[PDB]
Amino acid sequence: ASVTIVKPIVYGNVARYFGKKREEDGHTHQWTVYVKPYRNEDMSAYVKKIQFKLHESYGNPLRVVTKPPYEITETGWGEFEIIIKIFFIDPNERPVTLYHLLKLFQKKTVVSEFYDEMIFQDPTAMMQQLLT
Repeated sequence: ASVTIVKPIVYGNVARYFGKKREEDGHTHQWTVYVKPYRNEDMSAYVKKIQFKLHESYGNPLRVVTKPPYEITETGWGEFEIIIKIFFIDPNERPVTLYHLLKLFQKKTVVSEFYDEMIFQDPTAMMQQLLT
């Protein structure tokens, strides 16, 4: 590519352990799954929406966030892969797909966070402007 623009991100989840297993639904944790820029920037300048695909056991498993912060807070008992799909304002830009294993146990606070880079190769002039 003649122009390469790299936007570093971090993604993953935090989990907060209840005293013990909740009687009503057996949930043990509140958790937040998220994507955020690696350093201070407003991704919403160039991100259209971020989808979070949860386990089939959630009644509403496809969650969508269009305004920062790009995060979903839920309760649960299970650890499973969440698919994070980042769509851009430029329809010419392929979405970014991330995969994250939700982590609840290592203990009152658990953080599972990873680094990645969204790489834009020869974007349109309009997307290059939004990115820079």
